Amino acid sequence: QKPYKETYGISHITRHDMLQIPEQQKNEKYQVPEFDSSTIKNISSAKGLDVWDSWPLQNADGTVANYHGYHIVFALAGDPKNADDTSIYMFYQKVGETSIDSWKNAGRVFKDSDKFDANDSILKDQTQEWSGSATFTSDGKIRLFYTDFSGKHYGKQTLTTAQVNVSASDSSLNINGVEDYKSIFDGDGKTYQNVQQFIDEGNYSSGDNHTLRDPHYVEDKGHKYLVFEANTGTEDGYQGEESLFNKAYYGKSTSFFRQESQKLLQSDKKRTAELANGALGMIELNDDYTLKKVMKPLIASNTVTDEIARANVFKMNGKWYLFTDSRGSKMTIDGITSNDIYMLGYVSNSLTGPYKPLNKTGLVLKMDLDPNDVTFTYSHFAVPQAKGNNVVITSYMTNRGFYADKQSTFAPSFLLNIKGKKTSVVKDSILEQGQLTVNK
Repeated sequence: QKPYKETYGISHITRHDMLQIPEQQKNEKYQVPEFDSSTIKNISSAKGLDVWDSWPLQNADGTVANYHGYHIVFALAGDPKNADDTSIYMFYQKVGETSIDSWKNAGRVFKDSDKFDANDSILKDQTQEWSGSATFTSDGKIRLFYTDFSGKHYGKQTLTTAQVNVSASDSSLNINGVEDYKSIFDGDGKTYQNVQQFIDEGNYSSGDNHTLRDPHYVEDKGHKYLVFEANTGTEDGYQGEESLFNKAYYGKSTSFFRQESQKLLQSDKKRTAELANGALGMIELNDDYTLKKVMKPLIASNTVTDEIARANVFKMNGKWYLFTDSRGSKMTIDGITSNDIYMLGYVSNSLTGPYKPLNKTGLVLKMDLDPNDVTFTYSHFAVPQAKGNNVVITSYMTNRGFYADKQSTFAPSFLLNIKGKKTSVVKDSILEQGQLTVNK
């Protein structure tokens, strides 16, 4: 194949930038701080469940919502013995509280019968509930977005919404049920890969990794959007052999492209690279949360990786910040190892871009602890704050199903300082397990 250059009008996580990270990540400014294992507790209200990917009920701008005097956190949870047992639970605390012990368990958001009652063809085939976001509407409603995963249809993932009906009293929150429970998006083939395209490759035995998940709600000028993990489609730079010859995915220069592409083509990562077409996608929603417009991706990770997760975007002090998590074990970059796990980050003057890398390369957080380490954290997420130069990094701690006595739990939160196009972890800024705000 002849070399070409095509950006598809979107931004790109380039090979050149990623290659800088292994030396850069030695700087403590970009490192998840070490945590103290003897302070770490299980979520007492979750009663022997693993509790992993979690997200706060947020206002439209991403700040933490106050629901009738409570903060609310949605989280994936299930039986540590069963890797395919995943549903969304709703935890809550009185505003002002900070201890992990303050988190009460309202139980599952959904009943098993809800997917059938929804009169929704895709939803009735769901087997697991995976990650997303939740916004607190202007009329006082809890509006959930999440990923409908279908195990029996080759891992189809569908962006899905529901309103969660919750009664509030002085002592408790109670889930009464849901409504407006519906599929919104399952890809379109041209902009974002769909499940049929995954099946076309031979599904799981192909080595391809199909994603359409982790929907994150955000507004700008009263328009409603989801930004989500996806993969590219046929018209915005698809996976394939020809993709490795696109200079846009390399960056730097033609000299770098020639050197790096010939190495990649000669390596045991050629096939992985060819399949790698991760994207942070975007759609606009209507005022009833249905699909208005499929929009071009904010960024893609062709050749680098097929998996950029926990999409997140918000405005802070006049700039827009875009984040995603990614595992070193699924990347194709010399010097990035299987221990390495990142939060990457990008900045724009506008919500819809273009986005350039934070800290020159995209690196914001690095976490490289052994999977066996009790203090291992994952699914890092920046929670914006009402004011100031800090956001709060939440994550889950402890790998699923690893220890009988220590379940996946809320990690100790910490602070990340953001100014202009640079970030740094705030020295000794470790907060309580699962703490969402600086203010108390």
